[PDB]
Amino acid sequence: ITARTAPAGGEVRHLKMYAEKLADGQMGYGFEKGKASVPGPLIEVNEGDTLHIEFTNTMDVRASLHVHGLDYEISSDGTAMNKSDVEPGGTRTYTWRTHKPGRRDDGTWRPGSAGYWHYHDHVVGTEHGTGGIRNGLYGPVIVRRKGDVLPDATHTIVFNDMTINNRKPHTGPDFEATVGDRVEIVMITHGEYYHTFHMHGHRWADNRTGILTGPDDPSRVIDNKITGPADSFGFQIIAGEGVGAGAWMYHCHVQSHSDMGLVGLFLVKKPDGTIPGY
Amino acid sequence: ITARTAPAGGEVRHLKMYAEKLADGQMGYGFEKGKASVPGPLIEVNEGDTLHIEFTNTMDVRASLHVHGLDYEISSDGTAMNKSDVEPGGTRTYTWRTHKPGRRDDGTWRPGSAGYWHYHDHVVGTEHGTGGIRNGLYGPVIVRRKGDVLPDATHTIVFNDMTINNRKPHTGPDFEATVGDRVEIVMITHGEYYHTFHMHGHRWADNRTGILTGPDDPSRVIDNKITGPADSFGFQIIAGEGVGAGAWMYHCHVQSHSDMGLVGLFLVKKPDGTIPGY
Amino acid sequence: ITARTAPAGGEVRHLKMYAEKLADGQMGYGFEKGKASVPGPLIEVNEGDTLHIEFTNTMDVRASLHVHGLDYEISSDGTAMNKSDVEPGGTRTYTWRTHKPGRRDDGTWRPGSAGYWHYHDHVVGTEHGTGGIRNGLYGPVIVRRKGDVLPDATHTIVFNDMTINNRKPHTGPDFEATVGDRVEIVMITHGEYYHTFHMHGHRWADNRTGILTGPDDPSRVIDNKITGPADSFGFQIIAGEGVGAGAWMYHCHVQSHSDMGLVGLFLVKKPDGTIPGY
Ligand SMILES: [Cu+2]
Ligand SMILES: [Cu+2]
Ligand SMILES: [Cu+2]
Ligand SMILES: [Cu+2]
Ligand SMILES: [Cu+2]
Ligand SMILES: [Cu+2]
Ligand SMILES: [Cu+2]
Ligand SMILES: [Cu+2]
Ligand SMILES: [Cu+2]
Ligand SMILES: [Cu+2]
Ligand SMILES: [Cu+2]
Ligand SMILES: [Cu+2]
Ligand SMILES: [O-]
Ligand SMILES: [O-]
Ligand SMILES: [O-]
Repeated sequence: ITARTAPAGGEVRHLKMYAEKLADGQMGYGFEKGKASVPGPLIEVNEGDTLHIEFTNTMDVRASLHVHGLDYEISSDGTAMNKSDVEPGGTRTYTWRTHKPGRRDDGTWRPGSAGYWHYHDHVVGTEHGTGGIRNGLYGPVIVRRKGDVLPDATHTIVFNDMTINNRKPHTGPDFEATVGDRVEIVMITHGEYYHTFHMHGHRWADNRTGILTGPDDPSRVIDNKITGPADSFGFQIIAGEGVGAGAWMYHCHVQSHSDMGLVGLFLVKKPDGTIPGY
Repeated sequence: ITARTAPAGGEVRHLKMYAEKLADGQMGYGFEKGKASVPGPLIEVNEGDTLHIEFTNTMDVRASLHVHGLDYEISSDGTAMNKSDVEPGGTRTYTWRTHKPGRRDDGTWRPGSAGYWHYHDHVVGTEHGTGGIRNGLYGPVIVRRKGDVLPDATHTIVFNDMTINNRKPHTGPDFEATVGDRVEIVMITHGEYYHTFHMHGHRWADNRTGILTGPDDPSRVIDNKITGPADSFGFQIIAGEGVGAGAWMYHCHVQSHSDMGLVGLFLVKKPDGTIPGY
Repeated sequence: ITARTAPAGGEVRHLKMYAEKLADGQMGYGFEKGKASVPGPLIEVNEGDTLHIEFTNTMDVRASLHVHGLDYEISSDGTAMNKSDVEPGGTRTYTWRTHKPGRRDDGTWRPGSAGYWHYHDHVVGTEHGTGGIRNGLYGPVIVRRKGDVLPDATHTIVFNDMTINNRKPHTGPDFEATVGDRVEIVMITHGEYYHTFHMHGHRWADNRTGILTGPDDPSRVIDNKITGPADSFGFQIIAGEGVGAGAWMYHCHVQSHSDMGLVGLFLVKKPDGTIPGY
């Protein structure tokens, strides 16, 4: 492999995070006060890393941080039941741990933490974060395994109820790339409804990484994946591989969803920066 | 492997089953008159076993037994069309067969019967058992392959429309375990609606067993799975592995579903029987 | 393997297709004027083949051809945005390409085009073909990999909203086979709703081909699969394997869907042409 690959993990990382009410009434996570985003900032670690997150809730209501897939003690559950939420103006240190796969004492295989995961609130609105998730308190988490292929760029697409990344319908978001770029997509679904994520002119493997192991990987190759609330998957593609440059549509394939504007553009540019037709 | 493993099948097993109307208007299967349950009793066999079920319908309406995955002749279809239902007060002997995987005469690979399956009624209410399934006429079936890891306990979680195991919302059910227990979950969905099964602090493999074959198994590791009517899957987890004891929530992640009480507790106790915080 | 297997691809194939308004108001694809069908004709190629489709839109509204999975340039996108639709009475030549899997220059594995895909309209009614898909402008595409097992017959089952193959509910369609036949099913879903495809007495692998690679294939074996709009999968079964002849039901397992008539019959006949009971 002549491409960049993820190293071995084991580092102890520290992070500061805030929950902010936005001017339009939404709620977002951020690494800096005044720089929150919906979806929240991407967190990327390696198998074996430990992450300490000093989380500060700047809003006037209780908020929390809850993560999927990664190892965390009950004190970092992010739920009101386990007293793991954060009071208004408060600060709490969450700890997320990751581990590598390996054989157990009984001989069974313990799975690793690697995967395309996500984090979100769990106490805003209801005891399951229905209000916080609706307001935009969600973000992606990537846990890499040693040797995983590293992309050129990563984009996060969240189907939150009837929006993409809490945006107004018919407003994208759109992304750009050049023919040959290794583009990574993190695909998260939240809210009430099922969806189907579809991409024109591109396909991926329905497995952990979206890439086939090799000639023996039996995982199916798809361009349409059904998703429900709290589903998260990801993949890597070569922009324009075997199809060339163009304005390549991605959208939900539930007919009324795409009709109502749950559509975006994957703009794959020629080496001279042009998109065929435009 | 120093853990208990499933032996080779081939035994001819006999079983007696009843369909009972319950005092509250529900309908349940049972191995003994007056001891019906919703969900019905678990049936567990090994690949190659044959199961003869003497089924007695004690109710005042026609009922039947229909199974997924296992081998059965058209006489054991459990449908009115094939005259395989049971009249009120009647008794009928169903036969379920299982087989091991192997190579066919043409060289192709024939799949085995192993998996996490389920049984349910097919004639109460409608010709597809809509009334019987709603009333609680469903239960799990496990078919083990030789060498499959055996658990310490098995729990069945059924998303039947807007209930868990036909229970009133906000009433669980809850389960208990100790840190280190090998807990098996059988997850069945019935009715009208899609769902997403989610577990806090625990994850499994999205394959036949929920366990990874080894370092080569490309199956994805998840903690959130979308399900539809008649879907059935299962997995095994080590209670508290890498996360410790605590009141670990399992729930549907469709936001209104968890808000309306489709939540339960996986109580993982410390060696001294305590749950952190309680 | 003593069964028929797919050869190596690489041929350049030519095809003529029409879009026709039908007398009942539906819309169908066809290889001949006056011989359109819903679902449209099956297109079957091998990995490496190139397909040139001379498509003629005979209807009074704009129509197009859009394919999943296969390689196509932006000029064959089939969308109004990319000026790839066809005017009333017009003719346009689409090009679909396929490729074999292989190792990239960076050492990564490029997936092949093989799979169970489908084609449909993208501009009738809305800019996503909501009207054309509803009217019946959809059909299956099979891309075979060298060595793939060839079936005795292929049947296409499309869950288009609340219909099977745009048929009136309670009208099938039904299929026939003989015990031992190698039957292939192409299963496509379109429209607004999720479904679950279920088959009595038969099961398949949830992978690319529906067949297990061998003793090492970890893919799950199922008889119930959830599907959403634009999902496409397929499989092969031996008719009556381990279960014998009979009228074997296939249906959606969403309870109201089967109750409303989204049911069909897989009639597996004895060597003398009889179905047990009839
Ligand atoms: Cu939760
Ligand atoms: Cu959608
Ligand atoms: Cu498409
Ligand atoms: Cu969650
Ligand atoms: Cu049925
Ligand atoms: Cu639910
Ligand atoms: Cu969670
Ligand atoms: Cu069923
Ligand atoms: Cu499209
Ligand atoms: Cu359906
Ligand atoms: Cu069935
Ligand atoms: Cu499409
Ligand atoms: O959650
Ligand atoms: O069924
Ligand atoms: O599409």
